[PDB]
Amino acid sequence: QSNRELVVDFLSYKLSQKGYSWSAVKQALREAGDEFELRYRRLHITPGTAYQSFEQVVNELDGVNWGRIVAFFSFGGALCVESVDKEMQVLVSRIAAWMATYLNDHLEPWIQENGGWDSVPSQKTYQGSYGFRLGFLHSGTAKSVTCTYSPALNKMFCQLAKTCPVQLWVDSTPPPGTRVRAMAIYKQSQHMTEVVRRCPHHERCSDSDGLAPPQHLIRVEGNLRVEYLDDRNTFRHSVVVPYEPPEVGSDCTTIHYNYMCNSSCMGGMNRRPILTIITLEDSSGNLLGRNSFEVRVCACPGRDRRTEEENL
Ligand SMILES: [Zn+2]
Repeated sequence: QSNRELVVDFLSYKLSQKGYSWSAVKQALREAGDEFELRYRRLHITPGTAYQSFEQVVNELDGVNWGRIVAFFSFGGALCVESVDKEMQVLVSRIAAWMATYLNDHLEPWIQENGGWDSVPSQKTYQGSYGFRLGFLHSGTAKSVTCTYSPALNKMFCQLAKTCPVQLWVDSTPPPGTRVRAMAIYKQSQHMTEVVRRCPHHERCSDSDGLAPPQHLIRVEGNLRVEYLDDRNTFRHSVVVPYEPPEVGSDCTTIHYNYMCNSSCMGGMNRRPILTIITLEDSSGNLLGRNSFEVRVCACPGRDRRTEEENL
C-alpha cells in the first residue's frame, strides 16, 4: 500500500510531458511507459461513469505479463491527461486511487511470484491554443424544462426540435473566418461506423427550415449563415456556422442547436446512445479544438436525467 509512490509519481510524470503539475525503480517505469507509447496507439469518461470505465478496460487485458503492467500504468496516464482536458480535474486523484487498488488485489501477486526489476471520427478532447471549452446552462430537472445537462454524466437531455443552447468558451479570441462544426456519432463501438441520421418519419415530415437537408439530425437555429455537409467519403452529416466573438459584455458565444429526431426512433437512432462532437476550425478547415458530450433526445428531459443520476 506504499507503491503509492509509483502511481503518484508515474502519473505526475505523464502530466509533466503535457504541461500539468499534480498540485529508485521510478526511472525504470518511465522509460518503459514512454517506450511503450511511441510504439502504440491507445472509451468515454465522466465523473459518474468513472469507475465503470476503469473496471472494464483494466479487466480486458488473458494472462498478466510484464508487458501489460506498462500497458496498465500507461493507460492510467492518458486517463488523467484526458480527464484534465475534459475540464474534469477531480478524477486525477480518484484515478490514482483506483490505480492503487487494482494492482494491490489483481496485478501484484503475480510480481512477487517473479520479483524481477529488469471510418470513425475521433472524439479525443483538445482544448487547443485558443482554450476551447464548452459551457451549458444549469437548468435543473423540473418537468417543464426544454433542455438540461448532467455534469456527472456529461450528458445533455433535450426535447425534439427545441432550443439546446451550448456555450463556447475560449481563452483567446480565434481569428475571423473561424467556424464551429457539430457532428453526431454512435457511442457504442459496434455502431460507431454507422452514420447517425433521421428516421423515415421525421425525415419526411414538414419540418424543414429551408436550410437543413431533411436527413440531418442536428440543426442550428436562428442563423442564416449555417452550412450543412454530407461528407464525400465518410457520408457523415455535420453542420457548421461561422464563429462570432462573445456579445457585448458576455464572455461566451452561444449556438442554438436543434435535435430533430428522438433517440428511440425506429429507422433512426433506434434507442442507441449518441455523442455530439463540436470542433473549432479555421477558414482552411484545420482543427483548432474539439469537445464532445453525450446527447439523448426524449419526451421529458427532466425525468430522464434525474432517473439516470439517481442510479449513481
Ligand atoms: Zn425520428
